[PDB]
Amino acid sequence: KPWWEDEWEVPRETLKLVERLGAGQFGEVWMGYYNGHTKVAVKSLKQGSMSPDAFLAEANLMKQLQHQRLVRLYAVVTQEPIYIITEYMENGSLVDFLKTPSGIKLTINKLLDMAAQIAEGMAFIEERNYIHRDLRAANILVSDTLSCKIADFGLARLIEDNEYTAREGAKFPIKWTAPEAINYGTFTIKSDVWSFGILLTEIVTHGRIPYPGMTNPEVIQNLERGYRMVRPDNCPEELYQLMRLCWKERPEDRPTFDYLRSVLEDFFTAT
Ligand SMILES: CCN(CC)CCOc1ccc(Nc2ncc3c(n2)N(C)C(=O)N(c2c(Cl)cccc2Cl)C3)cc1
Repeated sequence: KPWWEDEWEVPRETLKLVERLGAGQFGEVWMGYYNGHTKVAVKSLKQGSMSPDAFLAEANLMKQLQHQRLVRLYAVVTQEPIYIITEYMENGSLVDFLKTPSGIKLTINKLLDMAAQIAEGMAFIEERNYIHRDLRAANILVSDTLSCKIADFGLARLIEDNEYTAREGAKFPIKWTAPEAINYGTFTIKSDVWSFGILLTEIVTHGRIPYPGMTNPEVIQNLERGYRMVRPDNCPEELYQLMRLCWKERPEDRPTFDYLRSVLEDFFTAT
């Protein structure tokens, strides 16, 4: 749909970039203001850094997937520099936030709450026949009321039937990624479940990197032995066992995200 005909296209002058939140090979992310009063996040493409088509593919994706638990697309400036404008999450990244004085004082009760919120947002994605493919604490954003939303859909995909096969030449975080997606390049919603498992250790340890003390090769090597990650410290055994359902060897044995949400909400309302 043409920009002059697009409902998401906005005049670059409606925007006011105020503070850089981060800069990368491909552009920057800013906090700014839309039409004066509304705080937004803005992500701009570095001309040259990559394809405008590739950059925008993410925003187009977010036109379809909308939900209180997913970060909301606001608008695009589809002329250079190109902008993607989203709602602004005040506490930023979950992984950063958990290391703060505030997140550090977070009770296990609240942490299980946050985890049920992330599972819930993944449930919506699940039923819409999407996979995320990059699920980990870094890609979860925290609002000023301490609620959680899934972000970053650059790698997300619709699944025509069953699964997605990656190309010969794509890499993924080895520690968050399900074996089958490492070995055969095959992704399903069920390997997002694996990642949600690593994400939970990432939560209960207030941000610590999964598989402490281990290199990627060691991790791969131990998983093939049937070993899974060692119980994180101060991890309720109820919770540790849930992570283990996520790390089932056969993909189809791993639970649904709606199941996960149910269980986590039982844990939460229990404590
Ligand atoms: C270095 C110091 N540090 C503070 C300690 C600064 C960082 O702290 C913050 C604070 C608040 C935010 N808030 C924030 N809200 C929404 C989005 C976002 N950040 N980022 C980084 C995106 O890439 N977005 C996004 C996405 Cl995921 C896709 C497409 C477009 C956008 Cl804007 C959505 C982010 C970071």
